[PDB]
Amino acid sequence: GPLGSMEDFVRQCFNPMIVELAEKAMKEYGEDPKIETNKFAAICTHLEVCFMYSDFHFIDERGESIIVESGDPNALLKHRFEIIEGRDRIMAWTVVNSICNTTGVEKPKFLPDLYDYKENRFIEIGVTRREVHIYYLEKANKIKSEKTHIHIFSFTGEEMATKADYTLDEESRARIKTRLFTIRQEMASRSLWDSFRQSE
Ligand SMILES: Oc1cc(-c2ccc(-c3nnn[nH]3)cc2)c(-c2ccc(F)cc2)nc1O
Ligand SMILES: [Mg+2]
Ligand SMILES: [Mn+2]
Ligand SMILES: [Mn+2]
Repeated sequence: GPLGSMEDFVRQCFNPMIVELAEKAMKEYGEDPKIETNKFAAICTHLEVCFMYSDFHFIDERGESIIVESGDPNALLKHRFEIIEGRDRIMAWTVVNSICNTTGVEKPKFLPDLYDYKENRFIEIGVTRREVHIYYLEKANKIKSEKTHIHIFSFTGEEMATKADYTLDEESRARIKTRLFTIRQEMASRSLWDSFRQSE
């Protein structure tokens, strides 16, 4: 088949909000989404996973954890997760500081991806083109001491998470894996996959 551009793929297969947040992040770190395209695509994927991870997850009127698949449910419900990823450094740390002061949880040394109000812990999400058991150790060895929960997804369906605690129901994580599988397959059809995979 003909080789497509990764730029084209990213803008077509991710929602404009994801793309825009990704572009801003790269710029913030001084990179151009039109040159570092595999990095661009990786950042978009990781962002979407972060969003899908928090999607449809609230804490109910009684203070337990529920699932609502519409936007029409009750405005008294609080989102179970805070989303840290996607914010610029200043705002990201502002949110982390607010969380840390309210709940009294310890301040992480690096920006995490999410905060879980039910479990009362920060979460580091990862998405790897390599073996999850390996990527996990890389992430695990950076955070040093740990209250931060780590959850790794791959494009082939494997997961690994701290202490075998996977946080979410099977159905939610199946959604994420399906999306990753769909991303991988579509890249393959544009002959973008093999290059993307080797670039990590
Ligand atoms: O787990 C995370 C990973 C990334 C990240 C790091 C490296 C790449 C990459 N380099 N080369 N090819 N891909 C992609 C994603 C990030 C992250 C998000 C936005 C950025 F601007 C930079 C890193 N956050 C995270 O939380
Ligand atoms: Mg970041
Ligand atoms: Mn992050
Ligand atoms: Mn992450």
